[PDB]
Amino acid sequence: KHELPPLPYAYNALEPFIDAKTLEIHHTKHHQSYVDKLNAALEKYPDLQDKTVEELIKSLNELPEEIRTTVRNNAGGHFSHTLYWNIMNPATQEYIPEELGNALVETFGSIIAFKEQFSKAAANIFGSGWVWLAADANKKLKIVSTTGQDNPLMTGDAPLMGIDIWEHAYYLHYQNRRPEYIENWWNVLDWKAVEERYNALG
Amino acid sequence: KHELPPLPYAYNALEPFIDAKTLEIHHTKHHQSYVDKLNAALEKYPDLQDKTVEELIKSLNELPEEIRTTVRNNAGGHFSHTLYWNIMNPATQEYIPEELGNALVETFGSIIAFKEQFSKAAANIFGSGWVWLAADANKKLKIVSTTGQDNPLMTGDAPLMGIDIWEHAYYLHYQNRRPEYIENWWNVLDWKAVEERYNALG
Ligand SMILES: [Mn+2]
Ligand SMILES: [Mn+2]
Repeated sequence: KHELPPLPYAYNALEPFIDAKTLEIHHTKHHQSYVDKLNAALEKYPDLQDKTVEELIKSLNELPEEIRTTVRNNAGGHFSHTLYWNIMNPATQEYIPEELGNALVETFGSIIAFKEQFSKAAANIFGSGWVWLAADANKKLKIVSTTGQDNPLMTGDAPLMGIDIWEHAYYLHYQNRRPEYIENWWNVLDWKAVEERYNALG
Repeated sequence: KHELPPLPYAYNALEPFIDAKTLEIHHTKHHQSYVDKLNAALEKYPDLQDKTVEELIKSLNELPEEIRTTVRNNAGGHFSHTLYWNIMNPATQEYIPEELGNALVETFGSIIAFKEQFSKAAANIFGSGWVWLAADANKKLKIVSTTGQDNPLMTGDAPLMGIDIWEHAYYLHYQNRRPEYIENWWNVLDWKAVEERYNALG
């Protein structure tokens, strides 16, 4: 009963920053698999089908042991990819909303300093994982590195943006040149969507 | 002082099972990086510069905390890739030497049962990792799954063979179709090399 949403844009809409073939496989193979695996697990325990993926992630320890790992990885995967697609947009004029821009400046010193810290954390991921910008219960911002499809919901924070550092996110166009992928990704980040998330925390 | 070993074969020698471009990048970029990073980690510790990769892995808990993780990952990476190249060869008629064949049959029931259990473990890796055939001190065999560049040396076992399940190992030719890469990899496995290692355990 969870469904894979259509992308908010065509599979070739993030060219040349992300290649169409990748965006299509990433969505229709990798993300689809997380949804299908999550659904298979939840079909065994159908009262969980009524939970949001966020509720599942935040209550892993309460789920049946049989499916706990499958749910961590696949709800985590579903959540994380959903956010990734929704914070990207066909390459658009740089405009960082005031509230978010000011908070980044206050926290990291400048926008450039934030981008540098974030880029460096992403370049330093070992194996498969993610780098996030997250806000804690009091809206303080941090950069978080995670493994697998783990995400900041698990540590009680609100993810605002994340970059996928799994090799499938970049290998077809960039191969081992992960820094090139990271640098290019900034061109499709939708600051307005990141701002919407931050703003909602009120 | 740690050096990248040459491949025992041409970059196109495992075609069509492993693509030349992959073998070239996998070796000259990924494996090279593990060597360069291990060397960089050891630069400040001339006493450690004399240790084998194997000695480093077997002693990680005794290494300086400053470098421990980097040594685990990069010594592990150097060890793991060295073994991977050396247990592959241009595809030839499958001949499994008697001693190893017999041990596989005694342990798993049949060669095909072993190949099934091994392939299943490889298909089930979440994120970046390896699957190994390993022997204990008594030449008892087991299949081991690891994360990152971890390897059976770390649990006091002798790795005989391992398949790289990091996405960089297969994404250019197979993309998300990891099972296709796994199935194909059997065609380039050098059972003579695996048997050499097993035989050495005496
Ligand atoms: Mn992904
Ligand atoms: Mn590798």
